[PDB]
Amino acid sequence: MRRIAIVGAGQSGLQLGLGLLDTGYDVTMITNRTADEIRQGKVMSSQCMFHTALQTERDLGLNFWEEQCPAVEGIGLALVNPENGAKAFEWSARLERYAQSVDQRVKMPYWMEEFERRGGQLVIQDAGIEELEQLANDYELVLLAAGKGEVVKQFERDGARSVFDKPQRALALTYVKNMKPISPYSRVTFNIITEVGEYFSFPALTINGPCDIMVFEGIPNGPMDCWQDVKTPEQHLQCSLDLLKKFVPWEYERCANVELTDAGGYLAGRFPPTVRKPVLTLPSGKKIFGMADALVVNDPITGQGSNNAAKCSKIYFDAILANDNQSFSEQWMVQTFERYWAYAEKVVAWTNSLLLPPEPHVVELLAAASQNQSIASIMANNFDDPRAFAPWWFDADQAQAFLASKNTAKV
Ligand SMILES: Cc1cc2nc3c(=O)[nH]c(=O)nc-3n(C[C@H](O)[C@H](O)[C@H](O)COP(=O)(O)OP(=O)(O)OC[C@H]3O[C@@H](n4cnc5c(N)ncnc54)[C@H](O)[C@@H]3O)c2cc1C
Repeated sequence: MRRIAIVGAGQSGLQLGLGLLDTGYDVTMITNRTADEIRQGKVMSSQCMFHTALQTERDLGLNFWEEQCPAVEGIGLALVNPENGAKAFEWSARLERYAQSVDQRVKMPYWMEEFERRGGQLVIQDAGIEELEQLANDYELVLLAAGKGEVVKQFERDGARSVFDKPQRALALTYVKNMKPISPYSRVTFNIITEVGEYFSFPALTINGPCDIMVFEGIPNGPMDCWQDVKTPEQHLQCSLDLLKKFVPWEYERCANVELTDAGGYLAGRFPPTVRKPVLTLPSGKKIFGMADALVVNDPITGQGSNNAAKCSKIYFDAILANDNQSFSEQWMVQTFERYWAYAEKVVAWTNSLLLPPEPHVVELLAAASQNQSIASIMANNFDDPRAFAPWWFDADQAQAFLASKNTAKV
């Protein structure tokens, strides 16, 4: 086997490193935060991973919290008019196989300790250009999986693949205890508030047990872009509740007794969606290979970043083993990233489309699910593989042919 270095101890980097270790490769992992620092820090994601991604962890024996984590059993969607609070339509459908959200503050520190137990070499360091030169001399392949850390900006922006150059949503997360559950099955409670933003919630597992995550995505400078003024945890929770009272009262009804899970259970921020070129050439001329968010970053849940990172780790693992004792040349890196892009391209197109006003046929497609449960089930289960939204999500004639087929079948 081979000697691999990975920079960044996140979803894709640890999944790939752990599977490589179990298959006899030597892996060194450089990362800027210790496992205890991650445990003691702020939340970093709402990390809802769907069945196929969860299964990539299960196959590696890395689903350590499946027994402890509440299941996310379906998808709900409502389109809301902020003026009158009226729902243009609403629907929900079970997922065929459940999703789970295990707080990265739980998963990554345990995975990091598991990495060291499996014989991995863990180095705590802030990798800059000079650090990457050292790894490039010492290892056969250096993977940069640093997520949104700005060493990632050293990869060239792909202007042909990046539709946006500025943040499309103001993000906020709130982890709470005591939210009322939804009978008879849990679901992601997607609320599209027209020209305002999106709210959704789902159960999850965090550092002190099961909880629910509130996710706000505000169109910038709009009514939901109010987090720049929030600082204290109490102001954050109060802003979360005030937004639900104003725009989503049925979700607010679930929140009479909520409290933050812990002092780090909240986050606010924003970042542009971006696609980058996969190979970084160092001043020495040695090559660094990007992976997951370092190269393809999107906006939460529909951006699917944890799901993408898990699936990306499996594609890179398969490509590494398939390369045997050949060099990890720039050609092999580009070919491997294009295998990932062959998956992610359509996922990116789908999530990008939801950041903008919906095409009239997409409103028609989403609205049809409220009258045809078989369409709602297709929509919900396509979260497990958003490639299946193509072609009808993107082509109005394909959309009408899809609807014409579903409703003639309904008879
Ligand atoms: C608010 C928010 C909500 C989200 N909700 C969801 C969701 O619901 N479902 C879903 O599927 N995805 C979601 N995502 C996306 C998902 O969390 C990320 O896309 C995913 O974690 C990316 O995995 P990764 O391996 O690429 O990098 P990461 O998991 O982010 O980890 C990168 C690692 O690199 C380290 N690092 C950074 N810089 C350096 C450096 N210079 N040197 C060494 N190490 C460094 C970091 O400390 C970290 O350990 C969300 C993201 C955000 C911001």
